[PDB]
Amino acid sequence: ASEMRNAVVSLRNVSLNEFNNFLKRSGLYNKNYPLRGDNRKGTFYVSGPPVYVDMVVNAATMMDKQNDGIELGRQKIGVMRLNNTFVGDRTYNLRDQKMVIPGIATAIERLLQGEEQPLGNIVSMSLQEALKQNAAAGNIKIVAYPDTNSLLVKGTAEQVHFIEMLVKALDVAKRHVELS
Amino acid sequence: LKEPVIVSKMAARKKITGNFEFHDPNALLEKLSLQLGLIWYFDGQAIYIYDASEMRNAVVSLRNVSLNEFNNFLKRSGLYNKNYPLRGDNRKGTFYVSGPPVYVDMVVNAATMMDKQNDGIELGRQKIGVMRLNNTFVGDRTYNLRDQKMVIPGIATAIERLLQGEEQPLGNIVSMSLQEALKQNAAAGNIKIVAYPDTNSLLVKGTAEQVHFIEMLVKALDVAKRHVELS
Amino acid sequence: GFVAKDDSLRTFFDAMALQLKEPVIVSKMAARKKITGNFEFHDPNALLEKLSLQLGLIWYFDGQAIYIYD
Repeated sequence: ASEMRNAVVSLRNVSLNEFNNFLKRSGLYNKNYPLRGDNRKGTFYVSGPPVYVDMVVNAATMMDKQNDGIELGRQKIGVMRLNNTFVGDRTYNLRDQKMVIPGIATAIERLLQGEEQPLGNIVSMSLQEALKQNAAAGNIKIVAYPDTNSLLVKGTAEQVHFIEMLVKALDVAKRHVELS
Repeated sequence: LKEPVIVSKMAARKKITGNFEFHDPNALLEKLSLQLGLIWYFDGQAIYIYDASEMRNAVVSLRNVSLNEFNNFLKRSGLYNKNYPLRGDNRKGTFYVSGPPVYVDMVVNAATMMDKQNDGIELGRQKIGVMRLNNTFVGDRTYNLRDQKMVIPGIATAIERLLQGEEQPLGNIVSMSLQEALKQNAAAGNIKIVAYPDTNSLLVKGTAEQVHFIEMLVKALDVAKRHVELS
Repeated sequence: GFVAKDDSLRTFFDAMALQLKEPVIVSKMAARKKITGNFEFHDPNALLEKLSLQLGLIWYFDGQAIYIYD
């Protein structure tokens, strides 16, 4: 009993509750000696016999090197049909000035240029979530597509939801003005 | 007790005389800090009883976690010794450690592992704002008045070159304390505005107060123009 | 209260830890000398302001412990 060791081991790609259910399936979990967790911290704390102490230290190192090769991001493709305007840049050859009008897919294309950052809230599993709400805004890529008057967007599974909140609040139905 | 008890070399040295019933091993040790002069720590599955003269200290910096953010972490963990609280400082990103050398050295490794997690997590949440203008057009207009080719810059070209470069935040228009101070430390150069003509509207982006804040500017910059007629 | 009569400071400053919930830790030079006098344990913080006028020691209370040095 006097030979009990301690250990402080960081855990990169596994959550604290993700790690605890791993030992239940393994059969190596000593229910008499639980591991001591911390909800907003990616570590755990070890107490017990020096075989079981040194075994779980090598466990967290081998679990984290596995999930470094596994990539978490699942890009999905969304298709929005516009309703109140065309797509693509239009030019008006009005013979006094060559004016250009950029479309949807050119405006917010150069808006999100570069900018390693995530994007927020439009105004007119905690590490498992925080690492997919840490996706780059520059990884959005939008291509116009005329013969269905539709857009092609791509992103991680909330920001393809999230720019479609923008484009729904940006194509209002235009109004007619007549002249005399 | 079902949980075993582990003592040190100095803790197993002395003796004792008195009535000490084993009906509550946790409440007995609070009296044994008043009788034997020892310190103790119950992590949840064992008791670590060490010498009182072996108490260590520690000064550990804490980068991406606040002082009240760190304190509620130990409440959820079950490792928090309410008998030995940690000593905080409201405008300082550290904390101070006192107790047994297991519990002292455990929380030193705790703050190092919590700060390396939140370095990968990025705090900034850019949002996109859409302002419809009311009293002027958008985009640069040119007047081909055949005596001089004059140019008139729009909204989105004027304050575009105004905020060029300039790693700095922006202030107050004149006509959780570290959690806030690191998002009021966003660069003014990261604003990017693109004009958008066929709704006569702007597209702006920024962190969640400066997209509020340049819209205070553009609301005070497009006044309705007045008519002058000539004879 | 309690009256000290030529006892060592090792047991005397441990007697403060016998009364106060916060333990008392002294150094090697602080546990060397002795004391004689009436020093009641009713206020361990106010007793040490008198013990800088009797024993010639310094002390610091961080909030959870007392560090009494030379």
